[PDB]
Amino acid sequence: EFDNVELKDLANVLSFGEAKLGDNGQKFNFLFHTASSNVWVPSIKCTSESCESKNHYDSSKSKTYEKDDTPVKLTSKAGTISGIFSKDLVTIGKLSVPYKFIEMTEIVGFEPFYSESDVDGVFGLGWKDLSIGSIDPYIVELKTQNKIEQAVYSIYLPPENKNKGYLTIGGIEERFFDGPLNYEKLNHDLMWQVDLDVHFGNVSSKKANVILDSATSVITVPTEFFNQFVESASVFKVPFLSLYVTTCGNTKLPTLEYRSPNKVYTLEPKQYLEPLENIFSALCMLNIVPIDLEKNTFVLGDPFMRKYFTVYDYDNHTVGFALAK
Amino acid sequence: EFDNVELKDLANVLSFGEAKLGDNGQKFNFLFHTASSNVWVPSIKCTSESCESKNHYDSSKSKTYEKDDTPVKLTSKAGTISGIFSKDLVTIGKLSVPYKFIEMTEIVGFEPFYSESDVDGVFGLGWKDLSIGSIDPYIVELKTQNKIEQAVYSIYLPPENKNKGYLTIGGIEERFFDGPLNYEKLNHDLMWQVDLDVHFGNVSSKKANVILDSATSVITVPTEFFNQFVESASVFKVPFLSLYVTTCGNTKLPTLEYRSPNKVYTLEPKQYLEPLENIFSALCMLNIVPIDLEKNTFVLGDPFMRKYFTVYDYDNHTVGFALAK
Ligand SMILES: [Zn+2]
Ligand SMILES: [Zn+2]
Ligand SMILES: [Zn+2]
Ligand SMILES: [Zn+2]
Ligand SMILES: [Zn+2]
Ligand SMILES: [Zn+2]
Repeated sequence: EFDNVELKDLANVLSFGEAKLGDNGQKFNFLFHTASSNVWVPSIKCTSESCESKNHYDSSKSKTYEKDDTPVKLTSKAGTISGIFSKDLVTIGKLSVPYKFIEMTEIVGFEPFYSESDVDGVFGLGWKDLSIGSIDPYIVELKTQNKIEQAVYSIYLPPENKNKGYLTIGGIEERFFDGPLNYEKLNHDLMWQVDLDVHFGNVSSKKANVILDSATSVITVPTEFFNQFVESASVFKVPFLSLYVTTCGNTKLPTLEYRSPNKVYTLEPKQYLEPLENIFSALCMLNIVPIDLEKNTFVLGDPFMRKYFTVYDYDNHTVGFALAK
Repeated sequence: EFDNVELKDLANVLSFGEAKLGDNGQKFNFLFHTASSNVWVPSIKCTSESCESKNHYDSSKSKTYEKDDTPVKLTSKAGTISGIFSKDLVTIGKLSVPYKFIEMTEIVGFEPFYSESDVDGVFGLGWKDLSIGSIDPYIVELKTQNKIEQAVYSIYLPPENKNKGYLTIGGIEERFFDGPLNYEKLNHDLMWQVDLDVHFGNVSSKKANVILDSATSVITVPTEFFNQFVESASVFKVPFLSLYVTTCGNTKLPTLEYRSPNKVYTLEPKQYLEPLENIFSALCMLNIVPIDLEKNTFVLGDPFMRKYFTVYDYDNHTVGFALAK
């Protein structure tokens, strides 16, 4: 019975969708992001070159708008973004609640990928403690105002990368997975992150912090971890043509295991290799990028999510996993 | 006027499209491949697992069919594909012509990517000397049965990965590009390859063999060359976090320059950087990959073709370039 919005592919990442703001259901294309905690839309007031082609929010055209206007500034190396807090009806699907978001006023940097893109802004589905201004998560607010029974959502990406993906709010659709769904405890309520013991052949990392991130097409691993593997690889004749390039038929590659106390999650080469050409390619690239984000931290993006249906439960502070069907 | 087939996105590669086979115009999804010289389609007589949701070719239901049945088999490390030669009407757009091609009977390996893919086979568009069975290129054959004036084709990918792209046959639509187009002579009539002098900051490789390949989303570079480049990147503090990862706001990276006797073609960081996430991404990947394919050989994939509208002229043994607009 639940609420399902369709997700679309943009750059090997399938978590883009439509959501509406205000009385007059103004439309935007959002990147639905499990690892951030605000919603961002371009304001009509946006003076910047990148805002041109975008959908705009116009508070004057919506009767439900509630002036807030608290200024916001997020400076990063890739660019900067300023804007204001506004309140209004925010709608995904047949679900609609009054909600505080950020109208983007100016946007320097982040070029050219922002203007080159068909996506207007980001719709965070992370946790409160991470959000600018301590705003309750959107799904929690739906629950607070009895629009849905449980503060849960799920992400289904299809295993053969052709069909439609779904973001579902309010309960669990049995039709997305086979087998039992297993729950893991959130280690802390910042992001959607769990303690797992990560193994990749001979290398391992006990008590790793594993972050789910819908918005990346990549699997990440700390530098030291990847160095360890390169060492195991160098020794016993694991044949590479460059650091990240190998044959698509490479039997001798190890399986990435993420082990909880109750369940093992795996990515076989078949899942962490992208081919250099669509079909009939001799050559394949490791879709694993080594990056030090934070001590002992690993990220799971789409390759993991193309295999595992995932459930995000605020009520219970848990993430659920199961094989997608 | 000239005949135009639309191209669709799959995995950052925009060279997939529609071609018909035979009397009853059986539809397929082809990877139009400029670096191979046969057309391959899955036969109805195809046993294998991966063939199963693929659009098939059926001899018997096409009266223009002309048996050949010559045994063909290609193995690579990625897998095996065998089939038989067959000849029949091969149509793209309005242009139509009897062409010898390959029906794939068995196909081992090339998984999962083949069966996960919505494309059926590869429509070669290279040269005769590279094809199996010494077959005249398709567009050459179009000229041979006086279906087109000139045995030229062109590929347009749009500068902003927004709109659609086109494979245009027999002519040069000038709405696609700006400035003159600049022709380069083929070093060898095998692939569409040219002699260029490659520069990347302080590293260069004179008289490099440079291949144009529509099927790769990547720029490729000899292992040595990339090594020099990273060594260069060492000495004058270019801020790398890992070996292919840097900030998206890093302007201190060199332009990549492909210099011919008459013209210099360039890729800016703007063009060889791909962000880790689709919008507002702090980090970026080097879309340049090292691989020794052959002496001093460099491959130009989609990152290049998105900036350069390209023209492939059999009549003249040349490749032409101009800024896509
Ligand atoms: Zn402007
Ligand atoms: Zn906390
Ligand atoms: Zn362990
Ligand atoms: Zn993210
Ligand atoms: Zn030079
Ligand atoms: Zn190719």
